[PDB]
Amino acid sequence: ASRLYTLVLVLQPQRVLLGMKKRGFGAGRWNGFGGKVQEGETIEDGARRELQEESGLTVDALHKVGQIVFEFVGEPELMDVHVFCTDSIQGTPVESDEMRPCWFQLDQIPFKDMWPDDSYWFPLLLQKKKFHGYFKFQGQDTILDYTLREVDTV
Amino acid sequence: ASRLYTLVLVLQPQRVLLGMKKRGFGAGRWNGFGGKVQEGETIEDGARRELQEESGLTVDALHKVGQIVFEFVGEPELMDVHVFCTDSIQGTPVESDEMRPCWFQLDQIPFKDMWPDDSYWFPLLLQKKKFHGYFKFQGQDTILDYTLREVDTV
Ligand SMILES: C[C@H](Oc1cc(-c2cnn(C3CCNCC3)c2)cnc1N)c1c(Cl)ccc(F)c1Cl
Ligand SMILES: C[C@H](Oc1cc(-c2cnn(C3CCNCC3)c2)cnc1N)c1c(Cl)ccc(F)c1Cl
Ligand SMILES: [Cl-]
Ligand SMILES: [Cl-]
Repeated sequence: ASRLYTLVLVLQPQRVLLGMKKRGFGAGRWNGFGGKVQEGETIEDGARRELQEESGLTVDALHKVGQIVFEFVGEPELMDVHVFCTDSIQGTPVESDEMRPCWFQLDQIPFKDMWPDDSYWFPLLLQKKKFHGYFKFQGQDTILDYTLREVDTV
Repeated sequence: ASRLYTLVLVLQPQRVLLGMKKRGFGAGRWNGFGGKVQEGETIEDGARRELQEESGLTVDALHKVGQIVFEFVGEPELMDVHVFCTDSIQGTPVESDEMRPCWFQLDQIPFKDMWPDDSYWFPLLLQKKKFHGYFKFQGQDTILDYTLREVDTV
């Protein structure tokens, strides 16, 4: 009962790219780039595709950095989120009707306007750690319970 | 907002001692031996004392093997349980009005008539692993959420 999603962080030595969702769901928050994985498509290919669609950037190799499972109380489907990082990109970030990308210096990451789980796992990503997490949500703003640990193998 | 408790498992190569609580709280289940720690008493001394009180056995050195925190929904105080093991004891187990001790072969540990958290951490103890756990209970029979991991240092 899990649906695959990807999440991509463009993390460079002094800054990280995030996107402000402008409409529909998740509007108002900063987040990484990603989406659903297609039938017959690899998870990594889906991650590369969604990075382009949402940010305008072209990535070659993506690196696996985490897996997070989200449970939403009252919803049957779990989200199985495969998290990736890259430092090398081509192109410059594109603002669209859906998404407004911006670079953040690492000390200015806007945690108060990001999903609450990011406060837990993003700091691991910044120190080049890999992780497995599980977050149980009630609505969009409340973590009821979670687990998180560093791993050697994603 | 945590209260200290001890829990002692007499674990020998082929068998483990458990006690059937005969009355009051916990009646009807098999469990290890322990209780509250006194003012001015070390946690280990409290563990040794309670092993004698509840089982009739004298232990010298106890070995630290785990820490488990219990939360009961609707109750303010958490239980901070310090878990110990020993293989060497003196005396023979004593049945009292409060407790009926019995030896169990390791393949016959009565998990269905033990507290539900034991199904998670007891197998770690059997393989000489050390652990930190947290269990959130609703009533006596339902684990709502938990975390458990092996540790090098209790
Ligand atoms: C990028 C975003 O990240 C998060 C979303 C959420 C989240 C919270 N609520 N939702 C709802 C749950 C009800 N179904 C629609 C998404 C999604 C929590 N933490 C995140 N890091 C996201 C979204 Cl919108 C949708 C699927 C995802 F896998 C992710 Cl990572
Ligand atoms: C030996 C027993 O072990 C467990 C008790 C419980 C438990 C479940 N409910 N309770 C109630 C909670 C309400 N306050 C009285 C104890 C205790 C769960 N798992 C255990 N392994 C126990 C008891 Cl009765 C009391 C305090 C403890 F620290 C332990 Cl380990
Ligand atoms: Cl995100
Ligand atoms: Cl027990």
